Amino acid sequence: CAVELRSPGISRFRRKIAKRSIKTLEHKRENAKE
Repeated sequence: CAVELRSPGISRFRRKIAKRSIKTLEHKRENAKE
């Protein structure tokens, strides 16, 4: 069933997890020579 079309349960939990993975990816891609 629908969960109010928003429900900040897993969304508000997974959004922070993604933020941590993106910052580490940029620090290794942009900071590299090529």
